Amino acid sequence: QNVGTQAAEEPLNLPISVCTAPGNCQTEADAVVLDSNWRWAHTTTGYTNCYTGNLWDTTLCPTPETCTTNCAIDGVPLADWSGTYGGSVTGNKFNLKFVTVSTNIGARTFLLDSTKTRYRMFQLLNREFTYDVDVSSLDCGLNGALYFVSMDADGGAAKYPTNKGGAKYGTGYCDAQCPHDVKWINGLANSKDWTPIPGDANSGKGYYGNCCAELDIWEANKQSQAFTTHPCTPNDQTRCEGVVCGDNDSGDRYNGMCDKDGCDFASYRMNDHTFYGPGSTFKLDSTKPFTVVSQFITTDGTDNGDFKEFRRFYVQNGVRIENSKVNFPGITAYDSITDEMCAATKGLFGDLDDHKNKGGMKQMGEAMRKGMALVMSIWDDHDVNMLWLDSNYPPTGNPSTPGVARGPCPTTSGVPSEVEVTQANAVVSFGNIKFGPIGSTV
Repeated sequence: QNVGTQAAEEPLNLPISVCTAPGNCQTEADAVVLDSNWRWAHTTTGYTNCYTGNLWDTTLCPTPETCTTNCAIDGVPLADWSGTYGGSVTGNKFNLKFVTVSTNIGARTFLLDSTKTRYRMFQLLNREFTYDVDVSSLDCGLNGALYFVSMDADGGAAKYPTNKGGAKYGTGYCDAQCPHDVKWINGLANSKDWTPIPGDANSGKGYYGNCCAELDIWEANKQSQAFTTHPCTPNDQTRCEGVVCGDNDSGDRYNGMCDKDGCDFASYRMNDHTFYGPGSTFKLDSTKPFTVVSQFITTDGTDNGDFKEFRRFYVQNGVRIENSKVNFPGITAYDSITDEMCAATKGLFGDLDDHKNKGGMKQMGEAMRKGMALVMSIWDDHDVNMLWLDSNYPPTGNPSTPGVARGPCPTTSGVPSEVEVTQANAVVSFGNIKFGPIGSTV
């Protein structure tokens, strides 16, 4: 995309901590940038929309190349962050409102480095990543997500010279779902064969998808939470078409370059329904804030080893809370993501181990070694109504069959039109982000 001249781009300042030992950290003066999908797209030498509602203008965008020549994405000024997009920062806390009323629904954002010209790339192997979260106002059907993806640090600017904005304009998004709803891919409008998504007034799908590796630290609302590894072959940003995208709609979910299911550790799905929930007698009380700690263990305990284990623990009101465990007869009580856990649990659930097909923890680790961009988002799910996270999936499945039940939400929950009314004022908060060696962040 070209860059427009109507509004300066002003990312929100967000300090994080880089740590060397427990309680010995230094501030890193980073910032938050809005994903290019949420930006106004208009004519390069005017005010005329190139995209309105869920459609590209066919006169301006008869082809992707012409669209890209004629159109530009514009900046987010400071005033518009809260007023238009529902984003705000207080000290080291970042807040994202779900619906902001001209009416904005959801948000996806990235962490910029201290220069505000590149994404802050995190080399996560043999490191610990930690943050405080509040998901108390997110119920069934919503997801306040924090995760990493194998985006380029410059959003693709060096690879795709028609991308003028780079990381500064939140470009280059890709993930392990190979999404077609990304409006700008490889420096070009994804306007070919663009199709609105029914019941989604703001979104559509273009000819291409954009694939890359994804490490989900946090997919969650107050009812259920998960962390998940998604390797791809290769891991780096890859524009896809046809079978390579692994499109759900053509029966290709397991035929593409990315592991779409991922290998998940989701406490409720692993059959501990009392670990996490909205109340003081759950082990971890989702009505109150808490700290989420993630440790990425290698084979030799060094930065050069292969990724072998994703460990997790929590801190809430000064109380250390170890992760829940897998709880099925004849299955080891795993409390972390490893290749063995993935094989054993997917075996039990009858899920295809595409994680293993894509190179497993080792391949996931190669993405983490090269460095990944931090994503913070809030969203509802127009495909599957978040049932995969917090309900029975498939909805018609027996909840006593291992793998089906992922949370207590009813199978009628999560319809975007309903959650966008009922949960309009939901806000996820991510704060006090800390990064360092294992054992350094609490």
